[PDB]
Amino acid sequence: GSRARVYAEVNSLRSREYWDYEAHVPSWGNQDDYQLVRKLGRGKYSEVFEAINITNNERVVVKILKPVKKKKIKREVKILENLRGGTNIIKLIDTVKDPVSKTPALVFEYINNTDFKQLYQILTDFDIRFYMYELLKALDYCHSKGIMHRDVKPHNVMIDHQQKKLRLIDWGLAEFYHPAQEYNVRVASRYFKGPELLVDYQMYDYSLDMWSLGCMLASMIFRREPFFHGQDNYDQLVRIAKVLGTEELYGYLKKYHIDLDPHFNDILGQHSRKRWENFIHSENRHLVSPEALDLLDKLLRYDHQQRLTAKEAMEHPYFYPVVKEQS
Ligand SMILES: Brc1c(Br)c(Br)c2[nH]nnc2c1Br
Repeated sequence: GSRARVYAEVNSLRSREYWDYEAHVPSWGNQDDYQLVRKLGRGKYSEVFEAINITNNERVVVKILKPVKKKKIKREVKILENLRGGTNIIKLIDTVKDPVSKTPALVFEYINNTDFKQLYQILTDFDIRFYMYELLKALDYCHSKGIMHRDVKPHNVMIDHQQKKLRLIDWGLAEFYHPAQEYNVRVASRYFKGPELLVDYQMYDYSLDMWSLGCMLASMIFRREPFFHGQDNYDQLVRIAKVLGTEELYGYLKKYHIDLDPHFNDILGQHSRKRWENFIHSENRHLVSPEALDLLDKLLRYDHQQRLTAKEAMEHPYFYPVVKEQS
């Protein structure tokens, strides 16, 4: 068994209504107040548009939900309402429906995002510290609210680099944490999946998000994006093990008595744990410091229990320059 080191019982200590999303009854407003102006993208579950509220000229983002079990809509809506006002969490402005078709949509505050592929190649050392600190605020907040995001990745971290605004978006995979609950491991993008997911360990917690965070930090300070670039879920764990080491993986599996899919036997090979300094070269040296590597080493660990919490990460000396500037 395993449980979170922080906020483990927080949902059990709240009213059932807080976490019992199947019982939640959203108030669905009228989508006709919104004029769609540009398609921003599309996923399995939704289509996203930039829009204008015609009643007050507010620019927003509208996510129109594709056919799904209502349970998942209720989950995302209840999570977003529980996270209301949370630091650097995308603001849900309203839950609306087409008044005729009854197709639901979520209305979010607009962020003028800088494409991450471009942004990440121009970040300074301070920029990385700043944005990572701001992202950690969002994760600490949602964890404190009993919620795992489960899809942390660059595409889900909107950054307006001109106004220095960051928002964690795309809460459709997020769940409530309950001790001892077994969760679906089919969450997160491949490159950001924690080892626990890749070895089919279902008793995971908020610390999954801290692995994904760590992957982002590595990509930023080392300028290798994504940092662990697997070709499929099996290869993803191999890519991790080539850095963190295979004997170290087996120690993790043994501690938690994790059964390893035997297809891994033919592909993991034998790999030493690598020094993080091995990733430094002239193109990234100005982004890497002893403090950055110490932090990264404490995030990208197999053992989910031993990863820093979001709060512990925010307390790390790597962020002292940001704290100073904010004070
Ligand atoms: Br919510 C949201 C917001 Br806000 C912005 Br901006 C987006 N850009 N692409 N996809 C986006 C989503 Br989903």
